[PDB]
Amino acid sequence: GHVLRLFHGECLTISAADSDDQRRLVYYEGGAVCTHARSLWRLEPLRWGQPLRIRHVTTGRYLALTEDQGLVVVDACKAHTKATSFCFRVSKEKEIKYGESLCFVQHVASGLWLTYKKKAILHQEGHMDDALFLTRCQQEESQAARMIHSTAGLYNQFIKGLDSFSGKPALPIEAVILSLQDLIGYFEPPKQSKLRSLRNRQSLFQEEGMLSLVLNCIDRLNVYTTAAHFAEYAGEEAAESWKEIVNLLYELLASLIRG
Repeated sequence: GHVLRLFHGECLTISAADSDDQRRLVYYEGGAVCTHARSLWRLEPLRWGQPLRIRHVTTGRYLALTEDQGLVVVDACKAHTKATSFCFRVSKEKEIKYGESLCFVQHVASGLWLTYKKKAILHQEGHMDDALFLTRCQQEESQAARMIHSTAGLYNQFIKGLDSFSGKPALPIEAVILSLQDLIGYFEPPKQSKLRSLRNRQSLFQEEGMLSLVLNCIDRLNVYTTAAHFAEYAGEEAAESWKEIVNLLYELLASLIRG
């Protein structure tokens, strides 16, 4: 459905890119996050009591209860109905509008309440102030969150690709080339209002560690001195796109930093 933030009456969020917790844990945090992509979520119905999954947008992982870790955020492949299904409730005894309804979050199968940077958990009783506001975000933020998810998914497919034949004498070349080109245009400079918007989109990407990601590609391709050298490991067909991909990667990197 819609991409939103979840607030206390500070908001619901995972850690920043490259964090020791591996982005699996969930927290309530205030300050910078409230404007950053890591605190964005989408509600995916399988109205009060109606069962639904809560997906993390940029990582595409799903909120869940685990025997081993309790409340965590789980890979889509392990996101089965029992684990990942929640509903909203008006109260804690035994329809919905943004920025007005106070929502208690319950795990359907266990009856546990979402509760408590402070670490978020699922507890039998929890707290008075557990209720969350569902809060619409800006289009610009949701566009960026979706793009960050997509591009990360793609460059990691590309990286795992390079890794397979590293030291050993099918890569998404077209998708990657297309993705770089689109992002370079996306970060194109323009007027003052367009400038603020650009600085903001750069930032959203920097916090999701997109510089690291692009550099991880640059580093893995720079192991090769020539297209020909690359060919001995990758396709001769893929080596045709080597120079061009490293130029666009350097261009995207430059694009993220500029002005």
